[PDB]
Amino acid sequence: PIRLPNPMIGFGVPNEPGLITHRSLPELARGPPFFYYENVALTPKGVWETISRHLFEIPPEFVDSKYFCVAARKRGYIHNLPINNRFQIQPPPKYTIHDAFPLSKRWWPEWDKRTKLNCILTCTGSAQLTNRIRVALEPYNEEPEPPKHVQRYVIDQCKKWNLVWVGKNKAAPLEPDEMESILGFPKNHTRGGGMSRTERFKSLGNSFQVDTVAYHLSVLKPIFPHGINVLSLFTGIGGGEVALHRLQIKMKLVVSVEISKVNRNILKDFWEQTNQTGELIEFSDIQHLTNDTIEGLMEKYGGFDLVIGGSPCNNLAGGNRVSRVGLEGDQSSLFFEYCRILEVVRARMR
DNA sequence: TAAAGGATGAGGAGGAAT
DNA sequence: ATTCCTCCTCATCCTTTA
Ligand SMILES: Nc1ncnc2c1ncn2[C@@H]1O[C@H](CSCC[C@H](N)C(=O)O)[C@@H](O)[C@H]1O
Repeated sequence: PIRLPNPMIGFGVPNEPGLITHRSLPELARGPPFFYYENVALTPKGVWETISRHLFEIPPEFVDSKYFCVAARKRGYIHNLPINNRFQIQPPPKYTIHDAFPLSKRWWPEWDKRTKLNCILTCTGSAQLTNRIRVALEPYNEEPEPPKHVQRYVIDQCKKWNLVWVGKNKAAPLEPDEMESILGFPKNHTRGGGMSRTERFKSLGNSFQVDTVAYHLSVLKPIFPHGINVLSLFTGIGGGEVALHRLQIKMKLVVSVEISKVNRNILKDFWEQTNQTGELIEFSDIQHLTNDTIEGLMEKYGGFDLVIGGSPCNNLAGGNRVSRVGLEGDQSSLFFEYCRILEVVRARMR
C-alpha cells in the first residue's frame, strides 16, 4: 500500500537534508533504455500500485517542486536512472514570493502570510474576481487591516486561484510569462501561434517543472558525451526537451508524440529558435504509432537512449468532479500506451 | 465564432488532540 | 488506536460576452 514520503523530497533535493545516493532496482527494470515517467502524486487509490507494477515494480520517487521553485507541485516520478551525483541548473531559482514577485512587495498586505504558491493548474482566476476583491477592500484603505471576515474572504480566494498583488487592493492571477518562468520555460515559450490566453494556461498546467525534471536528468550528461536520442511521449510543450537543453545535453534526435497541433508547433518553434542541430520528428496520436515505425526509426538512428513522458492525469486529478475514475478513464488509460512503446524499445535495446 | 466566466465536491493528506 | 479540523487538487461543462 503506497504511502507518500513526508517530507516529499524523494531521494533528496538541493539545500535540504535527507539525501540518498544509491538504490536497488529489480534486474528487469535495468536499462537500456533509460526511461522516466511522470504523473500526479494525489491519485485515487491503487493507481500508483498499478503503475509501478507495469513499470517493472519500480517504486515511485515522490517530489514536491516546492523545493525547486516558488509554486508547489506534488508529483510522482518512476525511472531506472542512477541517483549519485545529480546537480541542478543555473541560475538558482526564486523560492519565495518575495523573491519571485519583487514588484509585488509594495502592494502585499501583511495579513497575507503566504511565502509560497499553490499548484499552477489549467484554470486561472477571472478579471471580475479581481474587482470583487477590490470593492471589498477600498472601504478599509485608511485602516491598517480589513475586518477578519473580509480577510478570510479574500485570503481564501487568493489561495484558490493563486493570486498575487499587482496594485492597490488589486489581486490578479498569474500571467503566462509568469507561469513559464515559475515552471522553468523561457518567456513566450507558448506565445507564438495566435494561442489564446485560455489555451496557454491549459498547456502550462499540464507540464513539468523543468528544474525538478532536469535535476533528475543531470546524471545523463557525463555518460552521454556525444548526445542522446529521445523518445518523448505525451510531449506537450516540451518540458523534457527544455530540461535537456538547459542541462547542455545534445539531443541528436527527438521523436515526439503529441496529439495537440499547437503544442507540436510550440516544440517546433523552440527547436528552430534554439538553433538546435539534431532532428525533430513529430507524431500526433500515440494510439496510431505502430511498432513497425518505432523499430524502423531505431534501425536508422541507432536506438533510443531515453524514453520520457507524462501520461494524462485527467481521470486521476482531484480537480476533476466528473471523471475521477482512475486508470480506467478514457484519457489516463493511455498510460498503457506508454508501456506498450517502452516494451518495443526494450525488445531491441536488450 | 472564439474566448472567458462561473458552477459543480469528493477525497485524502497532514496535523493535533486524546 | 481513535476523533476533529484545515487545507489542497496537471479539471469538466455549460453559459455568457465580445
Ligand atoms: N492520444 C494521445 N496521443 C498523444 N498525445 C496525447 C494523446 N492524448 C493526450 N495527449 C497529450 O498528452 C499531454 C498530457 S500531459 C502534458 C505533458 C506536459 N504538459 C509536458 O510538458 O510534459 C497533453 O499535452 C496532450 O496533448
